[PDB]
Amino acid sequence: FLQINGYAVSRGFKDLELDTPSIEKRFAYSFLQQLIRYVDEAHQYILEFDGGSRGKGEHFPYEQEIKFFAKVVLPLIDQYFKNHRLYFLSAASRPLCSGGHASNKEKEMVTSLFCKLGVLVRHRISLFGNDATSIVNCLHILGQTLDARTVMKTGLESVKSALRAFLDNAAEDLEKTMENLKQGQFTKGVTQIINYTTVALLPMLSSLFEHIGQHQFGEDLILEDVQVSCYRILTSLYALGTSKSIYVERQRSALGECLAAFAGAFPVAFLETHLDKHNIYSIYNTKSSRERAALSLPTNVEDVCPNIPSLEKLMEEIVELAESGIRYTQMPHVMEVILPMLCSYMSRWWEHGPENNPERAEMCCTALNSEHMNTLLGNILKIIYNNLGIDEGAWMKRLAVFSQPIINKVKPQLLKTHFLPLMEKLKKKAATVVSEE
Repeated sequence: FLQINGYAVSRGFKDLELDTPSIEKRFAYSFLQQLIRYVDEAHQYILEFDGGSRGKGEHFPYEQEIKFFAKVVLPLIDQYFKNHRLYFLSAASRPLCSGGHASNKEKEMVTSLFCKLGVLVRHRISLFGNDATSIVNCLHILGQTLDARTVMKTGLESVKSALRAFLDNAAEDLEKTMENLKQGQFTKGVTQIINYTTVALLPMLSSLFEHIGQHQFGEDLILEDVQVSCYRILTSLYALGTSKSIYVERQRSALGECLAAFAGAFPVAFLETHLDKHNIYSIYNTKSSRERAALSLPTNVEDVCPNIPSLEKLMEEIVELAESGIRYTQMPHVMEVILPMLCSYMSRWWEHGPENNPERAEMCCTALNSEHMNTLLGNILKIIYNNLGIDEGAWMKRLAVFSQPIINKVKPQLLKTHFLPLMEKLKKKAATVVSEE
């Protein structure tokens, strides 16, 4: 009756303002703000329990807070990130074009939480009541949801320093780990530190390297002193797989996976040092000789990494050991780590090879070709042929999934006359029961 009489009733007060310009508009941003807060309280808590752990009293007044953190903050991060993984991976390509662009502030504070969770998990697995594996999975999903390139190209200097230190601390931890295994060959705090290293430190870095690899982007992440830490990491996790020891035998597979991921993630030719002078994007080329004299850098690529041999030499010992057909239990070094090393190397640098880019002649860094991969995969298949009925295991099982990108890369038309070696090595061993590939 009011309407028909003509009086028009509406809302008492129309909108006065709108909160879209604010970056705390996103409940994700606000929740992550509160989250970083509670984790800062957790950090000062863990400093307090580290002070009291050296003290006699192991009783903690903040046990309720410890349980709250571990049972709420730790799993909620994981579930949120595995549910809205695409939201953080918004890389200006507009994924899910309807919406879901994570802000640069969102990503940078996610990276700060990333780093501070790393700092917390550093050497506290004993304090974690068997939930240390849960923190390991948590930082796995953190690394899978990482978006660090945007925040490093545009971000706050504190976030920059945090993201550097996140891998720096792992760098000196692993380094002193290698000095301690070989100095203390004889059979405690150092044992607990090595347990932390093997259980978490290698897998977290491997997850980060896999993230970098399947984004294919991070040639910007690699920066000054980042190459220094990267060569330290390379030589280190390579010497771990090169040396044989009763301690390292158990964790051989983990370090192999980790360094295989590292080879793919690292975007500068780490094995092609003979013609790396042709590269210009190599940050070791970009820093200039002034920065080489200023920083602790040996000024010569050959002295920087002398332990690792040349690519053609390594592949020719691979060829000759394949021809010899030595058993895997005899010397498992190469079959366990070196073959994934190559597989990741070629898989990453195949599109960078001059065969895919006949342009920029004599500006090509890494030299590789289809026949190179064909010979090396022939070596792999002849090795597995030699070790079919010998000692079996799962190392061939995992190197098969590592070599999957190579068999996708190689043309099936080229892998004619190789179809038969594929069905054979499998059809002939009817007496055996193990199945692979």
